[PDB]
Amino acid sequence: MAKSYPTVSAEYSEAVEKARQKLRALIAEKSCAPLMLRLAWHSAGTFDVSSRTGGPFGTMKNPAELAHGANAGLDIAVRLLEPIKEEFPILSYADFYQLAGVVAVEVTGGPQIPFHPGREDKPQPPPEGRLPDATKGSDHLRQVFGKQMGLSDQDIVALSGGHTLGRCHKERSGFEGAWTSNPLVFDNSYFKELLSGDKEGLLQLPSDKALLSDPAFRPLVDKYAADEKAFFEDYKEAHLKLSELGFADA
Ligand code: HEM
Ligand SMILES: O=C1O[C@H]([C@@H](O)CO)C(O)=C1O
Ligand SMILES: O=C1O[C@H]([C@@H](O)CO)C(O)=C1O
Ligand SMILES: O=C1O[C@H]([C@@H](O)CO)C(O)=C1O
Ligand SMILES: O=C1O[C@H]([C@@H](O)CO)C(O)=C1O
Ligand code: NA
Repeated sequence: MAKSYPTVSAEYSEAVEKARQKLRALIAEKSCAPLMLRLAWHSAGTFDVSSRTGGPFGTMKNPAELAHGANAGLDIAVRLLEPIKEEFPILSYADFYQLAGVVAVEVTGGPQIPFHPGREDKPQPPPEGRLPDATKGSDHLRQVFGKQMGLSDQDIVALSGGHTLGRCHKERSGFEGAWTSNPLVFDNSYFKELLSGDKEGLLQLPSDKALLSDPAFRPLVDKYAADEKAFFEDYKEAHLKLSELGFADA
């Protein structure tokens, strides 16, 4: 009841469904689900509830936001998706990039995240610096996810599980390596790798390790490592909330 979703035309809804089908095909065919999940996350995760600036409002199309250090490489994602976007002029970029994130999770075997259309493309990007710093710990995670975005500790741990997809690149973030042995498979393996400690061929960031040492995050890591169904349920709820920050609030 925290949300009141806007009415969109039948043509808008038809475009969402046709774009979803094109995205499912392209993301599977080009093996780019991890980059697309990262695109959706960096689009949404800049929301600050205190000023209601940032969030999933299409601003990753803006070159000034693509130039933020944290967004290195997302210009590739924007360009890869533009041929599909050109076929759907009615859709906002805001909706389109969140739809791409939902599809990325689907095509890699993850849960079905509900999608509600109607986000506006806002003219101003957020200021640089809202997204979490990979070198910091649990206090910082709570400031970014909790105080800025308004998300819970459960949401922090579940969303960190998105690192089951993809890898770090030395030219993008400067970190290098995959968290899991199956970077195109959406499962609970990130939490299992965290619990087993570091191992050759896989990466863990300090921000990932902060989940193990924090007394509230650690029981969630344990739960998700043991119970993929519980992980998928909590991930679905958290991703839905993330994708709608600042959007359709009652
Ligand atoms: C919890 C705090 C987080 C931190 C510190 C963090 C940090 C990072 C860093 C440093 C990279 C590497 C970028 C590159 O070099 O290509 C990355 C990639 C990635 N992030 Fe996270 N991230 C966080 C949360 C999230 C969330 C909430 C999601 C989605 C639910 C997410 C999804 C991804 C994915 C899928 C990739 C791989 C991209 C690819 O392979 O191209 N991350 N993240
Ligand atoms: O997830 C990703 O997809 C592309 C490429 O690997 C496949 O298109 C890319 O550069 C990513 O980081
Ligand atoms: O501020 C930043 O955000 C990303 C990542 O830590 C959050 O996803 C990163 O590489 C930074 O420079
Ligand atoms: O296609 C392009 O790639 C470079 C840059 O994004 C590479 O990182 C850029 O300026 C182009 O327009
Ligand atoms: O190794 C670790 O990294 C985080 C934090 O120190 C990062 O700043 C932490 O809780 C771990 O035990
Ligand atoms: Na994986």
